[PDB]
Amino acid sequence: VLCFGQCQYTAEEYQAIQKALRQRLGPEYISSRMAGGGQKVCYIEGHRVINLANEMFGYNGWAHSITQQNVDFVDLNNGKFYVGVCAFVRVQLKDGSYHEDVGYGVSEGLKSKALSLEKARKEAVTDGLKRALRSFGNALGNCILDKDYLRSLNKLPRQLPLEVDLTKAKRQDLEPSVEEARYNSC
Amino acid sequence: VLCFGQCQYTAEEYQAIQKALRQRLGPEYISSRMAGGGQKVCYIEGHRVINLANEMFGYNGWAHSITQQNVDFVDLNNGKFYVGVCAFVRVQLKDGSYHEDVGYGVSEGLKSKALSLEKARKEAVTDGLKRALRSFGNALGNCILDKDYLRSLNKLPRQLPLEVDLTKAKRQDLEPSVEEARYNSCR
Amino acid sequence: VLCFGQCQYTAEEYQAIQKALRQRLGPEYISSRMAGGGQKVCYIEGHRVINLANEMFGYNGWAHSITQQNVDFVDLNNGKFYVGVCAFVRVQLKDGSYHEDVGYGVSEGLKSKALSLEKARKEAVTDGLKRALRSFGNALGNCILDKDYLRSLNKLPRQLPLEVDLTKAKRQDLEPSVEEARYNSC
Amino acid sequence: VLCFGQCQYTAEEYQAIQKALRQRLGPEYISSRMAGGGQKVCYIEGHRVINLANEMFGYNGWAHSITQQNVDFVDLNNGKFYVGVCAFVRVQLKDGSYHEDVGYGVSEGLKSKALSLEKARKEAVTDGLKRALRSFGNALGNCILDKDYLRSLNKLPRQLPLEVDLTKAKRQDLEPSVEEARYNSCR
Amino acid sequence: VLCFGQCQYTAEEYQAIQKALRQRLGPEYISSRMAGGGQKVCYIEGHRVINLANEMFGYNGWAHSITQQNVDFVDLNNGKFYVGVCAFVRVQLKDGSYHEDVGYGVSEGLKSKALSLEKARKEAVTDGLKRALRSFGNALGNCILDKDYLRSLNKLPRQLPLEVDLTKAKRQDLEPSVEEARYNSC
Amino acid sequence: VLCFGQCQYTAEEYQAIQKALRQRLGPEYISSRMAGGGQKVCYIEGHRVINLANEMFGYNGWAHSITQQNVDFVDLNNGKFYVGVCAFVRVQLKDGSYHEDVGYGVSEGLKSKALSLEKARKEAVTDGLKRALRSFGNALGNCILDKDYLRSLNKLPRQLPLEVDLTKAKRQDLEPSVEEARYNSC
Amino acid sequence: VLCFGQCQYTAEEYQAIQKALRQRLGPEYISSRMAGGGQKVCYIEGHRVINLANEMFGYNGWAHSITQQNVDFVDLNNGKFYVGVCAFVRVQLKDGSYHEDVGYGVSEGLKSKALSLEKARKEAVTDGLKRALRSFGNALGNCILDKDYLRSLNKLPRQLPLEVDLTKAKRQDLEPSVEEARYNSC
Amino acid sequence: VLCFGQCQYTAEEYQAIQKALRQRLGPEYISSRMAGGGQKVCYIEGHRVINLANEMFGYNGWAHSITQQNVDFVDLNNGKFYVGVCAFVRVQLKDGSYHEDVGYGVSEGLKSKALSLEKARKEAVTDGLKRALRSFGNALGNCILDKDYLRSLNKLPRQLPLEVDLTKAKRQDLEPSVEEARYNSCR
Amino acid sequence: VLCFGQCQYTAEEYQAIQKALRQRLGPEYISSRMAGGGQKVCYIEGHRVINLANEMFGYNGWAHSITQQNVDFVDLNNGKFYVGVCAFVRVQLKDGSYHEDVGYGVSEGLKSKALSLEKARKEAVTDGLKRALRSFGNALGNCILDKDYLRSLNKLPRQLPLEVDLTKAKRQDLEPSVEEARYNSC
Amino acid sequence: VLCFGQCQYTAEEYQAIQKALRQRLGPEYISSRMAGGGQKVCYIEGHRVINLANEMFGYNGWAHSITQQNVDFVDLNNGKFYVGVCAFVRVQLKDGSYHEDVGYGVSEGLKSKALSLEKARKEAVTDGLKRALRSFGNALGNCILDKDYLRSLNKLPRQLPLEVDLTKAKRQDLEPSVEEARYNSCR
Repeated sequence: VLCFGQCQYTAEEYQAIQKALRQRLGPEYISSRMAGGGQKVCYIEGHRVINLANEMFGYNGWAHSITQQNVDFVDLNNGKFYVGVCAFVRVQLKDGSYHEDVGYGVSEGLKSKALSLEKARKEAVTDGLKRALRSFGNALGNCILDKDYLRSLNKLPRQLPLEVDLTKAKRQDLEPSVEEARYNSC
Repeated sequence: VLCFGQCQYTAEEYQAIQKALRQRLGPEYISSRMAGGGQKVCYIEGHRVINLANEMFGYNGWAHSITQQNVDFVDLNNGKFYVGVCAFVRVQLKDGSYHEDVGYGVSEGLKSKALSLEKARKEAVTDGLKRALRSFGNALGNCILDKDYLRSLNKLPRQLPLEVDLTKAKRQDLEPSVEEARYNSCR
Repeated sequence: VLCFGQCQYTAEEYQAIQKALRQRLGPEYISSRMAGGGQKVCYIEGHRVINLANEMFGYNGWAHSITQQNVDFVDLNNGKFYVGVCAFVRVQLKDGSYHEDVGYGVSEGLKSKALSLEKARKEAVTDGLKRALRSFGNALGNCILDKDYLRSLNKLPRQLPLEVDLTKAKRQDLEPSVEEARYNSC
Repeated sequence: VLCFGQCQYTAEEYQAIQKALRQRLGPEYISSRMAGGGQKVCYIEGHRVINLANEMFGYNGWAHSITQQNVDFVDLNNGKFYVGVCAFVRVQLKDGSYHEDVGYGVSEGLKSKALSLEKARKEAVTDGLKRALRSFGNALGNCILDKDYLRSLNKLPRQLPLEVDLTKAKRQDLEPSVEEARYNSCR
Repeated sequence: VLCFGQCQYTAEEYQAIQKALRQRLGPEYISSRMAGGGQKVCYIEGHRVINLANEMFGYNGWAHSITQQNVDFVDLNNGKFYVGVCAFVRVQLKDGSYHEDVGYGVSEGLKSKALSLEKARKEAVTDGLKRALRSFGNALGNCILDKDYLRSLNKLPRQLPLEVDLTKAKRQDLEPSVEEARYNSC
Repeated sequence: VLCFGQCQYTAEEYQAIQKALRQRLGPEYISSRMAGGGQKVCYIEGHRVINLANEMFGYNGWAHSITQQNVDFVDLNNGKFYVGVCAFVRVQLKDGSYHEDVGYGVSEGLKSKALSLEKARKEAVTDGLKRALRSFGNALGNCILDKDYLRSLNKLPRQLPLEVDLTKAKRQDLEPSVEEARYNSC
Repeated sequence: VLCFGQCQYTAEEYQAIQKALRQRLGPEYISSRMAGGGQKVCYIEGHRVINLANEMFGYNGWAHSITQQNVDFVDLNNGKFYVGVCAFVRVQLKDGSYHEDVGYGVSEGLKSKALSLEKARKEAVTDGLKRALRSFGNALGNCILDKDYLRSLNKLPRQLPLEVDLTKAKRQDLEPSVEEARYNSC
Repeated sequence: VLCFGQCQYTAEEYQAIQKALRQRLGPEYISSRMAGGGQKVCYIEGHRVINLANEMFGYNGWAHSITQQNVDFVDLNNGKFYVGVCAFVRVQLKDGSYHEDVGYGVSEGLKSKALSLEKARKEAVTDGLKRALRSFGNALGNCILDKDYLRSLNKLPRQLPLEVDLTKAKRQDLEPSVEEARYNSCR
Repeated sequence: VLCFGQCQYTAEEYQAIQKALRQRLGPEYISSRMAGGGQKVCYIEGHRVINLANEMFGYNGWAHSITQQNVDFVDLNNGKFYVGVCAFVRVQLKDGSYHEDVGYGVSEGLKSKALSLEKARKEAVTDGLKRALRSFGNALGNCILDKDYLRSLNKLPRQLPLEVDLTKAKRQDLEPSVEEARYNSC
Repeated sequence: VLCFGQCQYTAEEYQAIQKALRQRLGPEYISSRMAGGGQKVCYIEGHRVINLANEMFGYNGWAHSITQQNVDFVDLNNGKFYVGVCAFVRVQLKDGSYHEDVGYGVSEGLKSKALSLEKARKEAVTDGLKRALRSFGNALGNCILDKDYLRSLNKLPRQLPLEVDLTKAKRQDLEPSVEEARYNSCR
């Protein structure tokens, strides 16, 4: 039996994933936050990257663990807390190949110590996940590091906000097709 | 024999779960807290996520462990306790794929140190479980982070509270069909 | 089944990769920083090296982990922080051969402690990845160290900035061919 | 299947590598520093040794790891930093034979502490790699320890600087032959 | 498959190596250094021992590792540094037999602390390698401990310095026969 | 495949080694030093014991490792150093039988700390090797502890120092028969 | 293949060793020290016990290791050193049965610290070996604890000192019969 | 191959050893010390127990190791040393069954520290071995704990000291039959 | 082969031991000691429990180890020592089932520290063994905790002391039937 | 071979044990001790639970180990010692299923430190064993926690103390049937 970490890719799946990972992301994926200095910084939201990984590899095709999370510092100044957190996140595919990266979470200027630590820890883990996933290819966020793609992104017309249709939204816990397939699997 | 962690998904089960994990959750699953600042924050209750995981994967299909729980601080101010707890929670499927996330629990403003620590530790574990389960797809709470989804949710008519029918509620310990199936499995 | 770390190269794949790793990189891959002293320093951007590794070995052909990251020092002087971080990065191929190198990240002159630590840690990890990948051959950046190659680059005519065509950019999460191949694999 | 560390050499490969390792290096490989004392010290640049190892053994034929790196000292004097770093580097062939050596990196007279530490750590790792590779034979740098070889090198006429032709340079990521071979190997 | 450490010697290889290891070394291998007290001390240079080990066992026939290296002391006196370093070196053959010895490196009278430490550490490792290799037989330097052999060496006529012919020297990285054999191996 | 530590002796090899280990050593092996008190002490030089082990077991027949080396003390008195070093040496045969002994190295009265430590460490390792080898039989030095054997040695006529013939000394690295057998082994 | 520790005794070898171990030792094996108090204490010299073990079990039939050696104390009084050392020695047979015992080494009244430590450590190891070997039977020294045996030894007439004939002493390293058996073993 | 610890007893050997272990020891095995209080204390000498274990199980049939030895205290009073040592001794049979006991060694009233420690350590190991061997049955010294057995011994007539005949004593190292059997077993 | 801890019980042996363990012990096994308070306390002597375990399971049928022994306290008061020792004792059967219990040893009012520690340690080990054996059933001492059983025991007449017949006592080491069975086993 | 921890239950044994574990215990098993506050507290003696476990699973059917024992505190007040001890006890069945519980032992008001520690440690281990065994079902003491069962127990008529017949008591060490079966099994 082939469990996770021991399942070799077939030729077809390898070829499809290898071609799909080279795609660059459209403007629908790129958000912009204002960092220090008044310059526009582009990023991809964490849940978008999660959806991209779940489509590229499947829900059972990728895994990630936290190898280590370290609070670098918690400092108090004028009643406000400054917190730095680093996290090392390892992403593994079902064939066993893996990438590890460091993510950093920052909380500055909050009165609550617990809120600052919560924000910085969660941000470090998510940042580590995104940076580790970038190593697989452009479609998982590597392209966002290229200055030419960022320039080409700005010349595109600004698209309207997406509308989510909640007609086919899950409304009950039961998944009958899932239940039938699982029962037949036994 | 295929124990937990070594059971590869069949094609049909993989396809059904992959399609199911992709759909978003209705307003029946979304609750709203009031965080600091007067803004409405949407969330999914822990027991709802537990039911969603138990339906999506089966009761024997998923597992979770507490890799580590750390008290960040317990502070006393004006007789009130402020407690911060972080938990690292690892969720594993029966095929061996896993996700780990950090959860945080906070207790601020209680007189009892024991009650504060209890609340913060339990909240950290539950929050870690929810964040780890979000990594599998939209149907397990990954949609709660999309701004467009929340905007579309706020425009839906406010559905009335659900009514639970307790006529078909379990009233005695014995489960006859379970016993028959288990006895048949014993050889 | 051949999982990652146990997959021996075939003759054809070995020969093609051995020839490809041997060639040098064009000016399209070389950027230039300005280190202290006013002299021009050539380097390759991290995302470019990631793309080169993903094309040379495939997305499942190489892996990298962080063996250890150590903050050498965090110092405060005149309200500015000076941070030194070292990282040991191990790159492994799917056949099991590996290289490990040390990368260093430096942050000097920032007011924020958290920003300095974040920059230095991420720089150390990326620098370690680049130095570890250089050990496989010229095409992964080993050529950036040859002075004759740098002279030949400087004698080449300067090329116009690349234009990125975002027509065939990914705009939806779903990857139909990937899903088809994965479903058939099960 | 034969993974790295368990792949025994064939007779032909053993004979070819055993004869090739015995060669001494031409003047095209030797550079010279000016160490303290006004004497000329010959060495081989790190990237040249990397190319030599990748040709002698193949890209998948050799590996190296950092067993340990230790900062011996960081000292401050007159605003200048003096840094000593040692590194232990283990080189392994695909058949499992290995050599380990100690490399040393030195940074003296820099104002920046971070720059000094960076330089010393990188030099210690590179020095360890070169010294560990010397143990396989002359063609990987052992010959540079022989005084007679250095005299013979000094008596050779000086050669012109090499010219690198960048016409046949890699200009795009894709490697079609590599992709074809990999796809054929997959299934 | 027989990897390193579990490859038994054949009868012929055993007999040839057993006879070769019993030979004593000619004057071409012996160097002399002046030690304290005004007496001549004979030794074998490290690279000569490396060549002897590579010919006796092959390049893939022997291995050595550093089990432990310890700085005994670093002392400062009159601005000069005195450094003592010990190293434990284990040499293993491809059949699994091994010898371990301690090597010592000494640096006395240098102004530089880094130079003293570098010299002493490298000397300790090389000395340990030579002492561990002596345990296999006379041809690897065990003969240099016998005083009768040293008397015979002294009574031998002095030979002229060797001349190295660099006509046949490697001038380019590529090894064609090596590449052919490796490609056929896959 | 029978690697080191898993190679059972055949009946013939066992019988020959068991008979050879039982015999005592001639005066050609016994040196004499002068210890404190003016009494003559008999010993076997380390390189002789190494040659004896290599002939008795073969070059691949025995192994030794340093289990632990401990500096008992380094003391300074009147500018002179006194160093005590203990070493635990384990000798193993190719069939897996082993003996471990403690060896001691002493350096008293030297002005150099580094030289004293070097001498004591090397002597502890060599002493441990000799004491561990004595446990196999008389021919490896166990006889030198018997008073009757020493009395018999003292009554033998003193022989002239041995002469070493350097005609058949190794003068080049190459070992053609070794190379031939090794190439055929592959 | 049956390596050391995995080699079951045959019936014949078991019976012969079981009968031989039951013998008591003659006066040729018993020496006498003069312990404090003027009473005569009987003991067997270490090399005799080593020879007895090598004949009872063969050279490859028994093994001993030092599980732990601990210096209990090193004390200085009136310029003289008093050293106590304990060693735990484990003796194993080739079938895997083992005995462990503690041996003690004592050095009292020496000016040299190094000499005292050397003597005490070596005596502790030898004493542990003898006590561990006693556990196999009378012929390995268990008889020397019986008062009746000591009385019978005392009543025995004194025997002349043994004479050692050095006619058939080993004179050269080479063992021709060993070499050919080893060569045929490969 | 059945090595030590993996060698199950046959039925015949089990029955013989089970019957033999049940026997009580005669007066020839019992010695008496004078403990504090002026009362007679019976004991079996260590070498007698060694011989009994070697006969009951064979030389290759039992093993013992020292799991741990701890010096409880070394005290100095009036120039005399008082030493307490405990040892944990584990005895194993060739089938794998084991017993562990604690032995205690005491040295009181000696001027020498080294002699006191030596005596206490050796006594602790021997006492632990005897107590661990008692757990297998009466014939290995368990019977010496029964008051009725000691009462019966005291009523037995005193026996003359044993005479050891040294006519059959080993006089030289070589064991020809042992060498023959070992050589035949070698292949 | 079935090692200890891997030997499954047959049906007949299981049934016989299961019925035998259920018996209560007669007055011949019960001793009485006076504890504090002047009340009679019933107990079974350690050697009796050892005999019961050796008959119930065989000499090779049960095993016990000391998992941990801890001195709780050694206190001095009025020149008298008070020692508390706890021991954790694990009893295992040849099929692998096990019970662990804590035993306590107490020494109060002795002037000797060594005697107090000896008594307390030995009592802790013995008490742990008895408590661990009780959990297998009544015949191994579980009955001695039942008040009704003690009431029934008190009503039995005080039987006369047992008389030991030393006619068939072991008088020499040899066990010829054991020897022949063992020899045939090889 | 099926050692302890690897022996799967058959269908018949599973069904019988599952039915037996569901029974509640009669008043013959329930003792009452007076705790602080004057209320009556019901419990089961440790030896009774040991007998119940040995009948339900067999002597070779269950095992228990002490995972950890920790002295929480030893305090001295007015010459009296107050000792708190916790023990973690793990019970395993021969199929490998296990339960672990914490047991607590308390000794308050004794003058001897040794007696207090002995009492508290032994009580902690016994209490842990009882609580761990309760997890298998009512017949092993899980019923002692139900208020309705205790009310029903209180209404039952008080039964006379049991009488133990010592006619068929064990009087000699030998077990002839056990020896016969063991000898037959030996080969």
